[PDB]
Amino acid sequence: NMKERIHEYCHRLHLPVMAERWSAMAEYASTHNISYSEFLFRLLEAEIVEKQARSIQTLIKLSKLPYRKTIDTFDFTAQPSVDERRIRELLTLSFIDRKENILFLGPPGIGKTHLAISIGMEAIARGYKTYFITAHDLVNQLRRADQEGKLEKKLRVFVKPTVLIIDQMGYLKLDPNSAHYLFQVIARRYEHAPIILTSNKSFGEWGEIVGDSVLATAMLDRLLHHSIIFNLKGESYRLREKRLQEE
Amino acid sequence: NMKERIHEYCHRLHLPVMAERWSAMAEYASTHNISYSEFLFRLLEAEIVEKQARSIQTLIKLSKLPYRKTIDTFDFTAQPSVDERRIRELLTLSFIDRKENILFLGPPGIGKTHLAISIGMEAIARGYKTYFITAHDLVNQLRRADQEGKLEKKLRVFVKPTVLIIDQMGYLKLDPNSAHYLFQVIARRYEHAPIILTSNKSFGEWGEIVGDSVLATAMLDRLLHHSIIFNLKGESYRLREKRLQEE
DNA sequence: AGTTGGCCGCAGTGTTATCACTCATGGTTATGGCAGCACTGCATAATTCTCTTACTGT
Ligand SMILES: Nc1ncnc2c1ncn2[C@@H]1O[C@H](COP(=O)(O)OP(=O)(O)OP(=O)(O)O)[C@@H](O)[C@H]1O
Ligand SMILES: Nc1ncnc2c1ncn2[C@@H]1O[C@H](COP(=O)(O)OP(=O)(O)O)[C@@H](O)[C@H]1O
Ligand SMILES: [Mg+2]
Repeated sequence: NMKERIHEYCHRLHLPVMAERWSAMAEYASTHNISYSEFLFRLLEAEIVEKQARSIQTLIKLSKLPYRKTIDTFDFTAQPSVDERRIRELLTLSFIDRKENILFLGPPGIGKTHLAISIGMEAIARGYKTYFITAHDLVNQLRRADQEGKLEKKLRVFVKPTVLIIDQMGYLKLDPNSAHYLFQVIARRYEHAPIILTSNKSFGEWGEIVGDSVLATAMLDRLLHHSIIFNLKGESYRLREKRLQEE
Repeated sequence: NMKERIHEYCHRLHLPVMAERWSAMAEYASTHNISYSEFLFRLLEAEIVEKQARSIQTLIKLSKLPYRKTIDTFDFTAQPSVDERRIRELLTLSFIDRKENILFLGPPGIGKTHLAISIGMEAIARGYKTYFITAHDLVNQLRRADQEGKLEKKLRVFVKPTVLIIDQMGYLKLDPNSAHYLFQVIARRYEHAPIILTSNKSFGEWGEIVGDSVLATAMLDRLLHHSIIFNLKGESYRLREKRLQEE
C-alpha cells in the first residue's frame, strides 16, 4: 500500500515522530484544508522539537552537572546580597560572546554552585556544550592522563566544552604538580571559551592553595583578564533550611 | 533412587535447608492435603528466610562494629533529657529515605556509641549495609590510601555503605592536613546516604580538632543541613549512675 | 695410488689521485589519508558474596 512505505521511509530517514505527528497533521489539514507548505512546516517543526528535546537530554547527560536545577527554583529574597540584574544578564549568555570568566566567591551555603549549575543548564539548553568538574577531580584525572601518556586527550576533553565549570576550588589543597596541571587547562582556555568557577577563598590564598605564589599569580591573571566576579555574602541556606524545618 | 537424587540436586542448586526439610514438608502436606503450589511456596519461603538470616549474619560481620548492642538494653529513665519517642521513630529507619544525618552529642560514657550501634543494627537487620569507623581512623586509612595512590577505592568503600557510623570524632587529632579526607567523605555522602555521628565535643571545637576553621565550617554546614541532632545531658552511666542510685 | 703441503702463478685488495653521478634542499601546487566526533557492543577487570582456611595458645 502507501502508508507502510511512508512509515518505512520516515524511519529510514530517522523521522518517526514526524511520521506520527504527520498523520495527525494530515487529519488536521483534511479538517481545515491546510496548505501543503504549512503542513510540512508542522511536520518538520515538531520533529525539531522532539529531536532538540532528546538532544538536550543527552547533552545534559554528557555534561557532569550534578543536577538539573533552573533559576526558577531559586529565590533572591532569601539572598539580599545578590542582584537579579547581573544574574539574568549572565543568563543572556553575553559572556560566551565576550569570553568572560565568571567567578563566584563567598562562604559556604550561599548558593553560588546553584547559580553556576543553573547557568550551565541554560548553556546546555541553548545547544552550547557544557562540562562540569571539580578542581580536585580535574587535577586527579589530568595527573592520571599524564601518567598514561594520554594527557592531550584529557586536555582536549576539558578544553573542547564551550562552557567549562570548575567547582569546589579551595576547600581541598593542591600540590605544585596539581598547580601546573590546572595551569595547563587555564592556558588552553585563556581566550578560547569562558570558564565558570566557584570558590570560598580570596585570590591571595590561592598561593597557599596551589603551593606556588607565581603559578597562582599567573593563573589569576589569565582567569581575571576577562572576568566578572560575584563576591556574595549571607547566611548559609543549609542552616536556614534546617532552622525552618526545626520550626 | 529418587531421595538421593533429590538431595544431590538440592545441593547442586544451593538449597541446603530445602534438602534437609523436603521430606518433612512433603509429609506435612500429605497429612493436610496441602496444594502443590502451597508446598512449593513453603519450601521456597523457608529457604528464603534462612538465606536472609545468613545474609544478615554476613552484613553484621562486615559492619566492623566493636560489639553488638540494641535498644533493648537501654534505659531511657537514666536519660530523661531527650525524648524517647524520637529514638523509637528513628528505629523505623525513615531517615534512610530522607538521607538525614543522626548526631549524638554528650559527655563521655553517656551511651552515645550504644545508641549509634543499636540504630546501625536495626539498619543491618532490614538489609541495608552499614560500616562502623572512628573518624580519626577513617582519616588515617584515607591518608594511607592516598599515599599509595589508590584513594578512590577506599573512598568508594566509605561512601557506598547506606549507613556510616563515624564515632570518636574528637578522641584523637591527626595532622590537620588530613582533614580534607573527612571533608571528602562527608561531601561525597552528602544528599546521598545518612551518616551516624557520635562525639563529646561541641560544634565549635571542630576547627581546633581538624586544625582548620573554614574546612570544619563547611563540613558542619553539609553534615547539619539534613540531620536530627540529639544532645544528651547527664553523667557517665557506668560510674555516676550506679553511685547515685545505690544510695 | 691418494692426500696434503709447498711453490708458483694469478687475482684481488688497498691507497692516492682524479672524475662523474646522485642525492638533498628549497619553493610551489595538488591530492589523499588520517583524525575527530558520535553511537554501540564486547570483554576484561574489579567488586561483591559466600565458604573455607589459617594462626596461635591453652
Ligand atoms: N537563596 C536561595 N534560595 C533557594 N535555595 C538556595 C538559596 N541559596 C542557597 N540555596 C540552596 O542551597 C543549596 C546549596 O547551594 P550551593 O551548593 O550553591 O552552595 P555553596 O555556597 O556554593 O556551597 P559550598 O561552598 O559548600 O560549595 C542548594 O540546594 C541551593 O538550592
Ligand atoms: N542509658 C544507658 N543505658 C544502658 N547502658 C548504658 C547507658 N549509657 C551507657 N551505658 C553503658 O555504657 C557503655 C556505653 O558508653 P559509650 O556511650 O560508648 O561512651 P563513649 O561514647 O564515651 O564511648 C555501654 O557498655 C553501655 O552498656
Ligand atoms: Mg557548592
